[PDB]
Amino acid sequence: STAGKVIKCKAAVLWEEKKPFSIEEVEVAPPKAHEVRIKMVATGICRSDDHVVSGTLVTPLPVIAGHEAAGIVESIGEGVTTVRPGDKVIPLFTPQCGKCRVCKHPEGNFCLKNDLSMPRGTMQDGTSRFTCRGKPIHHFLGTSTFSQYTVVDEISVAKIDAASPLEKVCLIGCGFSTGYGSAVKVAKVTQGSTCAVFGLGGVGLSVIMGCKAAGAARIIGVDINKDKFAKAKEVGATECVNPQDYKKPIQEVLTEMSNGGVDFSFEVIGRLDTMVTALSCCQEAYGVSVIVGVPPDSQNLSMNPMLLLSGRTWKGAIFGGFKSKDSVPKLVADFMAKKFALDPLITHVLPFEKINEGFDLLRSGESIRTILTF
Amino acid sequence: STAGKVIKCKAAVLWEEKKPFSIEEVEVAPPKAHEVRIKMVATGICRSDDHVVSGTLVTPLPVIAGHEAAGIVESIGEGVTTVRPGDKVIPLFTPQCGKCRVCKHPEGNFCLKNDLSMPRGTMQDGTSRFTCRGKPIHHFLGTSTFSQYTVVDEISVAKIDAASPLEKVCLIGCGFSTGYGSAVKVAKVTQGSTCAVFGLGGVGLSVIMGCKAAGAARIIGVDINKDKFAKAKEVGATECVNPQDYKKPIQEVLTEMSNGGVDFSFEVIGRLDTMVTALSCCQEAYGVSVIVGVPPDSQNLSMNPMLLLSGRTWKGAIFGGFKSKDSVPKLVADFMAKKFALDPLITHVLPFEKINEGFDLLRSGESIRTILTF
Ligand SMILES: NC(=O)c1ccc[n+]([C@@H]2O[C@H](COP(=O)([O-])OP(=O)([O-])OC[C@H]3O[C@@H](n4cnc5c(N)[nH+]cnc54)[C@H](O)[C@@H]3O)[C@@H](O)[C@H]2O)c1
Ligand SMILES: NC(=O)c1ccc[n+]([C@@H]2O[C@H](COP(=O)([O-])OP(=O)([O-])OC[C@H]3O[C@@H](n4cnc5c(N)[nH+]cnc54)[C@H](O)[C@@H]3O)[C@@H](O)[C@H]2O)c1
Ligand SMILES: [Zn+2]
Ligand SMILES: [Zn+2]
Ligand SMILES: [Zn+2]
Ligand SMILES: [Zn+2]
Repeated sequence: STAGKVIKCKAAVLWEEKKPFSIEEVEVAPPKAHEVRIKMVATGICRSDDHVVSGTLVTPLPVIAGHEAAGIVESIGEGVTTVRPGDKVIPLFTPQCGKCRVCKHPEGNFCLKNDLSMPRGTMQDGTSRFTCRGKPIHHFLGTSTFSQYTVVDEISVAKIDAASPLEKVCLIGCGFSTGYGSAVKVAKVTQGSTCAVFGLGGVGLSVIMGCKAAGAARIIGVDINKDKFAKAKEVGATECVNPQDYKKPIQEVLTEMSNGGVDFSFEVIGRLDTMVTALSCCQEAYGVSVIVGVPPDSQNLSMNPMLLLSGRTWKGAIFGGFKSKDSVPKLVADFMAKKFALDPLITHVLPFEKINEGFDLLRSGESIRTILTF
Repeated sequence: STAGKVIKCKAAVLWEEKKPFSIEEVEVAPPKAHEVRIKMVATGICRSDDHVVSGTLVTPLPVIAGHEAAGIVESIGEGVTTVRPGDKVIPLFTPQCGKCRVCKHPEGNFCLKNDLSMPRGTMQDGTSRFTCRGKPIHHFLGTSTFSQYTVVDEISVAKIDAASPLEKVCLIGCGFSTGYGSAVKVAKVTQGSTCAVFGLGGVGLSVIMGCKAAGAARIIGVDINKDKFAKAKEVGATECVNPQDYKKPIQEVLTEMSNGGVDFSFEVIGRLDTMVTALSCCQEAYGVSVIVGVPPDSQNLSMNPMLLLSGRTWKGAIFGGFKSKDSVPKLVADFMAKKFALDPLITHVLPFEKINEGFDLLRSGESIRTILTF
């Protein structure tokens, strides 16, 4: 009943940095060629969405944020072949165009069509599908999931199992896949190894899940909020340390605890200092450190390259290294077969209209993931 | 006969930084338990030896430098099982104790018994075998090859083929193995890939040799000294670029030349700026950059961690990642079997007494490797 028509619906519009979202009516244009309009069902609150608010992650404003979500296709534009109306879908904040040199590379996943490296806040065609108060509103990472309806490019959506529980599998759209893949795919954690995970939010807990799935013998969680430790141990941490408890820098503490450095470390916070600490704490000759946290816009870290010359490997990744469109449906299928759990990440459920309370819960340190229901 | 006796011989002593080597008589003590005294036959001039002179690489002075060499065992201390008097040997500036967690790790080679991290300038037992004018003289990297005789710990020497030409295979003691391994073992260059090699000295040429051996389709040499380009092309570079010739930064040039970034880059100079440029020029999603150049003492680089978050891998290595004592004899056997060439690295052959002339050739940009012959 809405195909080819503008939809008026509620969205969470961010007009200004460091302000609450405004829940108000927007106009969502119908999909153009190779575009898909989605009725959203559930969306998670990822710290990266908060980074938009705080100006940590710069993207044009005003904007409809949200990138961790699931919904049901309302309509498809001309030439769409990979989804149909009524399909369950997860928007892909990292696209998979299938054509660029990264998509063709066996390891690569950061498709050249992404809107993360130099955000423009548009559809692929450089325009917006959103109007609010007669004003155009930017997209975010091609997804804009904080809206009852969004429009995405076909390369930014994956069809998932029709029997999927959308209020759970929305986490496959960012935090779970990112953390789990950072361990299993990017780091390639080995059986019997020692891991250190800096930051025990939804993404860091997913890193722990992946380290445990990979057979790590020791998984040391690191957080300045000791309230995070109990859940980290539930999902596989063997021990947790709070840097604030120690006189010495935590890289020295972790090096001593691991009898000369860890096999794999993960920065899952977004601070320059913890990126360098996490590198330093991995064993100097054969250690691997993976950056997962989003750094503050345009800021450089300082480090001694002798940390690398001795043999360390330093890498980072978006979305756990997963080729998004190939991987998301498989991750959903694995979830349905109980190959991993998502409930440990979900601490709070709210209606979409309580989005600002959901961000309050994240900022206070209380929540891991709040799932918003439309 | 010399066994069990002090040897008086000629060595090149560096009494203080930024001075010529002093060629004079030293006393070399006999080897203690698990030590080996070696009559030197040939030693190369590596830029790392010059770093000791320039204060780029800090190690205790006064010192007998030299780490790239080959010679013949004169005598063995009690308990030595791996070499005998008369054997051809290469000193190992990276030891292989076989017992530490690094030596037992499949991918580690920076043995914890090394004297590079935190240089003491002694034997393993914390003492020196060298005196000169009644003063103790430090060792360098457990090797000290700028001497007619040296004493090394057993874990710092490898036996090699008795028919080895020592005036060539001394390069397996540092520059060839470092560069070649950095390509084939550390980076794991792939067939059909595009490589960029920053610095076309003896080590960078050995990186090119490894990239060509691994089947790279394109190998871009980068040097500010265009006199280095002809030999780079002879050993496999498909093209060479001088950053001084361009208005743009060379990372932008190399990204354009490679249609979006190279597969593998190598820093083979020792400058913070070229370490960051080399990382930046590899493809942002799947590129790999290897640091080979020794950085200036205690200086930190500045970089944006978004370079890693998109998917790049950044690593470094000592001695090409080779486990030294296992690898050196095999590299010499491979050379004897014509699997690689060393003559392209050798531009000058001088008597040992002309060490300062050999360093002046390196500093002027006029040599690759000078081999000093005893
Ligand atoms: N690379 C990707 O594709 C990707 C995906 C998803 C999230 N992210 C980023 O990953 C980071 C974590 O996201 P999240 O799990 O949703 O966030 P979160 O829930 O805010 O978790 C971060 C955790 O870090 C802890 N912390 C803060 N400061 C320190 C410190 N100094 N030392 C140790 N712990 C500290 C903090 O207490 C919290 O539990 C954020 O920067 C996100 O933007 C990146
Ligand atoms: N990691 C290891 O185990 C290891 C082993 C051997 C050597 N090294 C280091 O590797 C580096 C190279 O050694 P080498 O080949 O003997 O030295 P080298 O022969 O002096 O070669 C260095 C090359 O870099 C070139 N160069 C200088 N500045 C620039 C610049 N700004 N941009 C481009 N090219 C430039 C220079 O012209 C020369 O051809 C040195 O820092 C050594 O200390 C490290
Ligand atoms: Zn693509
Ligand atoms: Zn996210
Ligand atoms: Zn060892
Ligand atoms: Zn060297």
